[PDB]
Amino acid sequence: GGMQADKCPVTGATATTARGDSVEFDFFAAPQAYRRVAAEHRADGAFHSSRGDSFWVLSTYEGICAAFRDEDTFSVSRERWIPLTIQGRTHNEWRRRLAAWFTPQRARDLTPAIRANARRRISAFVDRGEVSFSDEFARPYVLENLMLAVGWPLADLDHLLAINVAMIRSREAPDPRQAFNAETAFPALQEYVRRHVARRRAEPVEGDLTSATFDWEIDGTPVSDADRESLLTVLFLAGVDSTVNHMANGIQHLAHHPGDRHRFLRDPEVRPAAVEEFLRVNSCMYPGRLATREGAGGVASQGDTVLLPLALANYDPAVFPEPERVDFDREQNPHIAFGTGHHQCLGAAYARAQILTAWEEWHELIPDYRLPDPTVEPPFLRNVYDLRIVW
Ligand code: HEC
Repeated sequence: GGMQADKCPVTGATATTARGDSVEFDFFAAPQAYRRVAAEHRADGAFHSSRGDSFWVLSTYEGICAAFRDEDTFSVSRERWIPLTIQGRTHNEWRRRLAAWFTPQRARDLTPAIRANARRRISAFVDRGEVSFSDEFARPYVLENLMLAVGWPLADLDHLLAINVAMIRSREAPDPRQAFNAETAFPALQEYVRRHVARRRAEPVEGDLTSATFDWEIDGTPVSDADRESLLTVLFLAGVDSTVNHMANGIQHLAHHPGDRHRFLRDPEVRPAAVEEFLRVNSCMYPGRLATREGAGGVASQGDTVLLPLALANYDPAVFPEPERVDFDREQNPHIAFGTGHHQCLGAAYARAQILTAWEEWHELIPDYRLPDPTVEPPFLRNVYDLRIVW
């Protein structure tokens, strides 16, 4: 019968296959769970989940970066979302058209507005001594900033906020008093986007992103309404929650760790580096890719789904020594909280400006604050949560 199946017949070379059984791993898990499962099961840079359709999970910084940077091997095809699912020359064309609206210089141009927004909002609840940080401050703050950058009329903020919240709460028990719910939130967004395209088509506006797309060409022809609506939908879906939840996880840490709060308070020059360290620490996205050939990443088969969890890349101890430590003075922080390769976040400079500015204005008006029940170990904030801060 068989012997030494470990060894290639005839030549006898030892198989270099990744060493592990599949696990029944749920991709909808928290970063701490990704890291625990990875620690127990990763073999040669990956582990495999048999759950559902099944998928590979890469587990090293080097491997995850390499996959992000090799679109031919790790495809973004899924279903058409501009620009997330576009590749190659056409994707670069979309990014070229979009670039001017999201440059570092434009983020700086918008920072006085962002700052006025934060200061206005925080000043309005400083007398209360408490706030639900994300529901009442961070989410409408971030959405207001997004609407300013993309050109959605600010009179529509309450509407778009209600859609956003209905999406976040889509797995909660239904609330029959709500005008938007799990089933209607996305169609409501699509209808809003269609109305917005019609508004700007009837009356184009200088410096308005939607109005500019009417003159855009891609692949040598005018942009279609379908692609225009897709793009606007993606900007809404992409441009709020990750920023909000990075803001909330960072402020929750400072509320619980007086030494780090005092550093942030007394040392303005460290604040940009602190934002980058929190971006590393609180990363939780797991972008997926489709393996286009056998042996992708050395483990995947053609047609396999491969996840690239930032919670693993940004905690790789070969790159980030003592990775669980929040260290504002961390000497080497090449984190990929915004991804890497061609699809690297369009909004990274804007998100950085929003987070830093909000925390700056927060500490000007609320220098000292805490969590209300300090007998609870503060959880990682994601999905539906309520971050109460008191002062
Ligand atoms: C101003 C809008 C905007 C904001 C704000 C924003 N994003 Fe993005 N992000 C995008 C868009 C649009 C893309 C898709 C880019 C592409 O596919 O070429 C993207 C892509 C990404 C990707 C790459 C996904 C992949 O499949 O490769 C990551 C990671 C990411 N964003 C993380 C973040 C994080 C973390 C934050 C907040 C700290 C954030 N983004 C804030 C618009 C935004």
